[PDB]
Amino acid sequence: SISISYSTTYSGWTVADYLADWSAYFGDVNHRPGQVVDGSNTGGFNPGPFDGSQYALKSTASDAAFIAGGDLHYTLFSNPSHTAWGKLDSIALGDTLTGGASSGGYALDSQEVSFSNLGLDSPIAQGRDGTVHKVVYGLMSGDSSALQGQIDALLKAVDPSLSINSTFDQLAAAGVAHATPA
Repeated sequence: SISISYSTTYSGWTVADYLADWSAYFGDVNHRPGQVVDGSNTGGFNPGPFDGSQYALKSTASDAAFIAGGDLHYTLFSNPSHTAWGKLDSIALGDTLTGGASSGGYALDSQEVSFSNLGLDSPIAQGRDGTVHKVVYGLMSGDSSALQGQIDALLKAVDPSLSINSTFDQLAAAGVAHATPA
């Protein structure tokens, strides 16, 4: 089942309001054809360079950052080009990305919320139509809609009474979420 960890700071937030707010603060790194700049808006894979158990990206607007976890791949210039695919198990959100492939992987200095056991799996042949591509590219480009839609389905599969409009504390009461100290 989907497992959620959250800083007690967001106890009374709905998942939808947290993710819309987080995405607004993160913004859009503008990783688009003709706007990709080395050391500015690429993020990185661990172990990488183009695959791994983690993809991490820091905001160009703020200290906000996300880490995508599972078994992830980027096609780069190979057909179908510029596609992120594979297994997405987890999304961690907060501030101050640290680490890299030779430093033990990626972590957040200030992790606010993580979603685990997402059970998402997109094959390479689906290209940018894949759910994994839509979720992670959305976070990159300041649109958490695709992530919100997946979390909503996963919560309703636990109990039809739960949704993206549940507070973190309501999800703790239903045994889905666990508070961490701020």
